[PDB]
Amino acid sequence: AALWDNVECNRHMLSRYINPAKLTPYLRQCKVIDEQDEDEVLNAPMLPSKINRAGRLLDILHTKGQRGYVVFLESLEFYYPELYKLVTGK
Repeated sequence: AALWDNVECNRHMLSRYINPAKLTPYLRQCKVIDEQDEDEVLNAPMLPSKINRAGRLLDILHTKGQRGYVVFLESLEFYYPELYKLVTGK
């Protein structure tokens, strides 16, 4: 609830700048989302606005407990270093 605050207060940058497809293979491999979660994220319409493109992914991760939080953070550390620093305040 408070741990997730780090993601939620940065949800705007995360929702725009994450390309979900880059993250899902690692998230799935770590078992924090499944094939169907990935489907929902990958099959979502490609809109003119990218502002909410990773919105669905975040909302799914929000339901995945501290494991989800920690694995998501490492996925940012791997793939989106500036976003990782944003979330962790470093």
